[PDB]
Amino acid sequence: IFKPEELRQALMPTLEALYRQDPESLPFRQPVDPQLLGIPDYFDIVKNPMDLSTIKRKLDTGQYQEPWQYVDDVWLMFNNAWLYNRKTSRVYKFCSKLAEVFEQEIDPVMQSL
Repeated sequence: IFKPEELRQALMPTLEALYRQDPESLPFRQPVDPQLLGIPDYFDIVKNPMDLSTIKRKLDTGQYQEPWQYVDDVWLMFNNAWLYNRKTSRVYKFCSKLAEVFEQEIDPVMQSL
């Protein structure tokens, strides 16, 4: 069993590392709004949207009872972007950078937990 503030303190550095990627975090710091963007197909493909601001809010409000729930949401964000966007698009390339940063940092944190 995990205490909410302990889980947050262990995992927040991994989320901060994603936010600190400039420019690569910029498409991911806020939700995709398909109405603003004019892409009505987005929610036909992405059934469960996710972004850094939502992951941060969940981490800050005790919504992750186990560390794998946080890891699942990070990969959900990545997989949404890799499914919807062309491989050489800015969003896709930026997503791949964030995933590199995440994979290179998440192991020591998960094992310590």
